[PDB]
Amino acid sequence: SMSYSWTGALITPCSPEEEKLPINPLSNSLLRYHNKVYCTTSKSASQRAKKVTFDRTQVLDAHYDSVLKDIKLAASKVSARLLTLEEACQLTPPHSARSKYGFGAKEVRSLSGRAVNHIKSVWKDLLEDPQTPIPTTIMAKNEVFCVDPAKGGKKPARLIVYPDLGVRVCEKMALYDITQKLPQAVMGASYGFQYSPAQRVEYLLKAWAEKKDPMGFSYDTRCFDSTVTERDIRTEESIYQACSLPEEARTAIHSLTERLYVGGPMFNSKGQTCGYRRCRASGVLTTSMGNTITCYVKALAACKAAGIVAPTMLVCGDDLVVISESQGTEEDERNLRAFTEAMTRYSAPPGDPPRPEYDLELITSCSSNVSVALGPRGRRRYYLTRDPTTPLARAAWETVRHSPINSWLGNIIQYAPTIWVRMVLMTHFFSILMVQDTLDQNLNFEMYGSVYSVNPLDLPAIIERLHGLDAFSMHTYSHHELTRVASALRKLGAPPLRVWKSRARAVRASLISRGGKAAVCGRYLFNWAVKTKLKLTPLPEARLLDLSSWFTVGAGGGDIFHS
Repeated sequence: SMSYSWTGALITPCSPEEEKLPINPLSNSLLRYHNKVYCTTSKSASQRAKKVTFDRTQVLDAHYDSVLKDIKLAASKVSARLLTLEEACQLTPPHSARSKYGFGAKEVRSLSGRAVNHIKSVWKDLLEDPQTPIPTTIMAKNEVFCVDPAKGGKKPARLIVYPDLGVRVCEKMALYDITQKLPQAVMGASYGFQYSPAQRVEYLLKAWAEKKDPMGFSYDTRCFDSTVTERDIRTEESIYQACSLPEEARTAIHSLTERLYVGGPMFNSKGQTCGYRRCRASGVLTTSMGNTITCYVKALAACKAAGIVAPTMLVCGDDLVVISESQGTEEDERNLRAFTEAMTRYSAPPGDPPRPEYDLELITSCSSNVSVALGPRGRRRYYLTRDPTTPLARAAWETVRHSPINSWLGNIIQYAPTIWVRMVLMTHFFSILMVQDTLDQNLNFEMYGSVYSVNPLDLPAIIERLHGLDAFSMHTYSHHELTRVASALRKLGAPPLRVWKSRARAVRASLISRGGKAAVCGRYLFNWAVKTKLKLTPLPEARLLDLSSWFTVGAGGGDIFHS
């Protein structure tokens, strides 16, 4: 089966698109080489369309069958409930794409009569019709990157396929509670989205330590969503149905599976029939949970097929890391090849072939890696980081083009103890907020593929809660980390770290002169910048702050909102 068919109608924008970073003193302060920073647009949609369109064949075996059986058994211990309409509405992000039926996110969150009455109608149609395909819109994503000639110019736009707002709210009623319980039940600690960055680091360290002679790899499936088959998706439903659920939930879930998840017609922004999908929809509630579960099933089965010795896995959607016992250099190369062939048979062929790695810092999971620095008192402290190129390119763009969802606040929160967040992103954005005079204002941002709302003035307590007090005191970063950062700065025409330190000293002073929470931000976030450091004490506010489920509730990604 072909992942997609196409009518030939173009994929069209619903708004004007800019592809090139605008020259502006605010963004230029961050980096100068603006011609290297681009935004994907609908102009490249066809290019992506060709990539994601291909035939899928799937040959299963005893290893797959056996894993599936264990997983269904594990799922049967789950009891899940329907969400009320009001609950589902409140999880709708303030700027979710509006319904075609005369209402939008604002009306959904405020429970307007038009919105509510429509959603009830959609829910009833789900309950009474399990057959008629639900229409979806296909859009080219606008995301910002830095160019990389060494790997061939510019990425074409990613495609997003999603149904009407009314259907999306119904998805939450049927399946949200499941997203909060199911992944953990069937895969346990391997489910990555439940972890904060610190917890992810801890897990990776544990896995590494549990091997006598550790060897890790990450596995990159070539366009995962497209490799997911109709069978895969119906298998996911049978896993959902293995849970203890009310009858009404069972009905709606089956309808959504047959009418939406397994496939359906795609329309462009102009309403023209664009094509037909027979794979994973990239823009539904179950995209992330489904990918996570289906990836785990195929990966674990492939491990058994290949004879991977004592595998420990970390799965986040299509993102997959396997840590196991090395069997020797050539043996590992052999075993990884066999793993790949099994994954390929299961309909998950690789993009780039996996490589055995014997250094944990070199293992990339969700574009991130574990690194090490020194805390106060001189002890080694492990933390999550990544190449800052893309965060920086996006931070520049977002400085001059204001988006309702900003990437930079997410990066500051996730990567708080990193040297690039601390010296560059923090310095830059606190400056910008003072210039704009909007320090004390809540902002929406994406993180773990879902939406959150945070006041920048609350960052110290948030960072302490998530990362500990040492996030403000770390120094002596690894040579691998230091070189990568410096290279990224040079590549972008950004000031070197020493310049940022001077700039941070001034930002800090301005913050302090404002008193209140702002002075706290100044004293805590920028202690690294002064000659005579303050002695930092734990913030009582951090303790009164409950983020222990902050990442789990994100459900791995999507049209989901939390404060």
